[PDB]
Amino acid sequence: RILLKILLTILIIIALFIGIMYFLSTRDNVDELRKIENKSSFVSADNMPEYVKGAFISMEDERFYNHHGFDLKGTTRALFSTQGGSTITQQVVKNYFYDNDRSFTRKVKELFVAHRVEKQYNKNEILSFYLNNIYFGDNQYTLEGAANHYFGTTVNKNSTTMSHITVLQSAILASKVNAPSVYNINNMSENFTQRVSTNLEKMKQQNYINETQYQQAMSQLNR
Ligand SMILES: [Mg+2]
Repeated sequence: RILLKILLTILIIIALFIGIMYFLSTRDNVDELRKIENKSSFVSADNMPEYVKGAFISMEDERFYNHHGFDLKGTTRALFSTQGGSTITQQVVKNYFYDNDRSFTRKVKELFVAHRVEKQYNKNEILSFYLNNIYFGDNQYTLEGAANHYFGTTVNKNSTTMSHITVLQSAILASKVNAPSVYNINNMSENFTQRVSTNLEKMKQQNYINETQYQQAMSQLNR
């Protein structure tokens, strides 16, 4: 009975470690996320055109609405298995709280917190937290701030005061979020335009846009 007393002491130390991690993640109070809706330029996802929401979903988390914070498939491909690996929920937790570090223990507590926001918030609210708290360069942390700043367009579908964000622009912004900081929307390199091209194929292949919109976007991309 030697191999069971060691398999046990190990199985418990991990469960003990995992238990502590929970308490560390607690909290980390997800109620805090509502503070994002106070931003001067906050626009909720439900008030954005569908291709805009889809520029981000197809690029970052194509099964966004299906999961409960953790995407197994996307996280296996992501496990250094030759567009991952964090779900939009995980990125929301990372951006709001762990604005600083990226350690293994932070990655485990990040999982606990993510589960908690999925529990507390609906998918639309979570998508709104995401789009309103990511870095798009030039000190822009909101999609609308970004859209205004780079293009002078808006992402509020209801808006009538400002021109509407194009398919290309939605794809530039979505591509920028996890692009290397070197990618500069003010002066796009070939690697950047290649990246958005991919974002566009995905939008088309997932039917957030049709062939026509896509071709028009690609065309605009190449001037
Ligand atoms: Mg994941």
